[PDB]
Amino acid sequence: RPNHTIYINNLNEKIKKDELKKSLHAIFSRFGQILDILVSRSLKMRGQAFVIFKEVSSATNALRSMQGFPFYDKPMRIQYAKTDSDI
RNA sequence: GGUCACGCACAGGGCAAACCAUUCGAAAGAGUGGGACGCAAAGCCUCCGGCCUAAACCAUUGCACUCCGGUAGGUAGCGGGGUUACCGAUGG
Ligand SMILES: [Mg+2]
Repeated sequence: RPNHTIYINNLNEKIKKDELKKSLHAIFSRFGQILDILVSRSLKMRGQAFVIFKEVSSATNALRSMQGFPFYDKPMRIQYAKTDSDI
């Protein structure tokens, strides 16, 4: 079930792609080193985020420690990634 | 000569990329002035495709690692297509 990547859900879609990544990096980096943050604003990708960690353990902490956390007046919905491409 | 093509020139020369200044714009970008990388339609039109922007509105709770909702705006110097047009290689 666990994964290097965490699937953040229910995000404010009004945030600019640049700020969104930036803020997510500014909030999740305290859990572990981040490879890259995948954010896209297409109809299929809106309000969603993929945060890829070096270590699954750091992804595990980030999920458990910050599930529900209000972010741009909206509660984050963190769950594990189903499948993970890249490293 | 007219027309339909064509560009190896000729003559008048035309336009003006990047960058800078300034204006408008949420932005992409455009206007104007300076400036020239190039352009035989780099004149003009967003009909078809591509690409860029996403402030408002509409819709979307969506598992990606080609890239993508509508609506709107932009690019005609991204192609196609439409339309107009100067010169005329003893030119075809
Ligand atoms: Mg011609």
